[PDB]
Formats: sequence, C-alpha cells, structure tokens
Amino acid sequence: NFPTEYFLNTTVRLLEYIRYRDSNYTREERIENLHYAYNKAAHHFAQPRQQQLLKVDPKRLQASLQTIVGMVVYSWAKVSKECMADLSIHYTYTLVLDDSKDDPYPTMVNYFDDLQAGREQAHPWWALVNEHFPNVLRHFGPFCSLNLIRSTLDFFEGCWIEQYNFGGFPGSHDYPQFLRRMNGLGHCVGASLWPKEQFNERSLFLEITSAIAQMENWMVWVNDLMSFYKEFDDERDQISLVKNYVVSDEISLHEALEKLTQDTLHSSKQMVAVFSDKDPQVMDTIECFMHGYVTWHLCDRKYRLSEIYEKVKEEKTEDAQKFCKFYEQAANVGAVSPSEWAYPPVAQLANV
Repeated sequence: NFPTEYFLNTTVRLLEYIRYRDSNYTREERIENLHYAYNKAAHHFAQPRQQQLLKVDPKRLQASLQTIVGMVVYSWAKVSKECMADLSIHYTYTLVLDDSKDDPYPTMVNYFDDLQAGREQAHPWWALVNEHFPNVLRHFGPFCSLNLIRSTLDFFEGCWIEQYNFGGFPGSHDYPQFLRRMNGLGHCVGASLWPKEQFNERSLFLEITSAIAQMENWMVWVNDLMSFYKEFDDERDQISLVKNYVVSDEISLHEALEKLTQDTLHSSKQMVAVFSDKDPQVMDTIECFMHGYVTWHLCDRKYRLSEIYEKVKEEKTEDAQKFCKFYEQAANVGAVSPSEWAYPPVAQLANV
C-alpha cells in the first residue's frame, strides 16, 4: 500500500520550505505563453524532415510536447516567448529519446570523427538536435551555452545506459545518483534559466554557477518525489532513483524514500538560505522556477496527483488539509484545458 500520510507530510513540508505561494503570473498570460510555445514547436515537429528522422508514435509525441510546453511555460516564467518556445523544442527532443530502444553503439562508432569533421551525425536524434541547437543557444552566453551542450550529451549517455534496465550492482552505492545526474539535464535546466537578454553571465557568474550546482539536485529530487506516486505500482518503470537505491544500497523501499525526502527537504532549505539575500532578479527566477515546477507537477495528469487530492479531500488532518489547500492553489492558476492552447495537433500540421 502507498504511504499516503508520509507522502503528504513531505510534500507540505516541501511547499512550506520553498514558500509555495501565489504569483503575479495570470491564467491569461499562461495561456498566451502556452499557445505561443506550442504553436512554434508544433510547426517545427510537423516539418517533413523532423517527421521522417524522429521515429516516434504520433500520439505519444503529441502528449510529450504538451507535457513539456507546460513545464517550460510554467517554470521559466521570466524568459521571453521565443525562449520558452525554443526550450520547449529541445526538452521535447530529450523526452522523446526515452522512446527509442535502438542500441546507440552502431551510430556512435564514428561520433567524434564526424563531429570534428563537421559531417552530419549517423544517429538521427543527434542530427535533428544539433541542427536545432543554435535556436536554443542564441538566447545564452558562452558559459551557459557550454552547460546546455554538456548536460544534453550526458543525457544521451544516460538513455544509452538505461536501455540495459540496470539498477546497479548490490553494494554499488555510487551508482544511483551517478545515473540520476546522467539523465537529469540538471545543468541544462539550471543554465537555461539565465538568458543573456535578462542577465549578464559575467557579472553574475558566481550566482549562476551556484544556481546550477544547487538547482541540479533540487530539480531532479523533486521530480523523483512527485513522480513517486505514479511509479509506485508501475511494474514497467523498474529503474528509478528510489528503486535503484533499494537495489544498490540494499535497503527497504521505505528507507530509500526516506533518503529521498531528506535530500529533497535539505536541498529546499539551502536553496532559500543561499538566494534570499542575493540579487533580486536572480532570486526571482529561482523562486518562480521552484513554484512553477511544483505547480506543473500538481496540474499535469501524468503524475496523477489529483488522485491523492480526491482521496484526502475530506480528512481533518493538518497535513491533508494543508495539502488540499496547496493543490487548490495550483489548480487555481495551473489547471488549464488543453483545448485552450494545444491546437491543432502536430499530426494535422504534418499532413498539410
């Protein structure tokens, strides 16, 4: 059975820590951004070239794009529409790669020589992604760009490793987090929060570098925690961070979850303690990211958190009540019908 009360406490603690609260980011603006980002992305993935090299089921691509646009628009609240759009395309490419089963070995034998010679990469995903990267990179300085480039390369290796469905050898304590950082896009996310149009990479080098180091772990551990419910009974999902802790550290799922919450909460506290008294705009970007990111998890049907809300909807517990109130806040500004922005479907644009 699912740890409903323990889960509730940790989630409410998490939201109190980050100061989860209302923003000046309206529903009308949200919808403007969502539609803008979706429209440009939809037209991108509907081009014949992208349609033929990116082997993905149409319905899944449609669902992945909607999940990603939502994540971007809701978390990168301070960037321009163009920026949210271009990042939506990139993060949609990354999410889509988890659909491939194909062994990367054959397509990576000449990776370096082709890269050094400027020849198109054999692996189709790299062909599309590297060709489109400039559209994402033009929004950033060299330092941030380098971070985006590295994290995406790491991500490619992460997916490669996951094709093995390996949680690590019992006793291999360093494996779980090593893998989570590989597939996390922590430095991609962290650095993409600072467009050169709103921030000076050099004047803020220290705080930006610090945001990356701290945000990397906050972002992945929070996703792990929020995803813990939808993955609890999913016999298909076999190698999550928590599940790998169980196998690699030889501990109970309960202890693995304890470890996760401890790290998540501590990360939340230090996040605040370090950026409260720092450049205002920076703390603002970080603050809105954390809140949007959480909102997105509570509102996206993928994580099915509404099932938890609908279960403890009438309990008199302080936690359950604190949670429902938070959830209602989220739903208040986040719950948006896909028909208000995500249209027409990519497939239709593809036929045209």
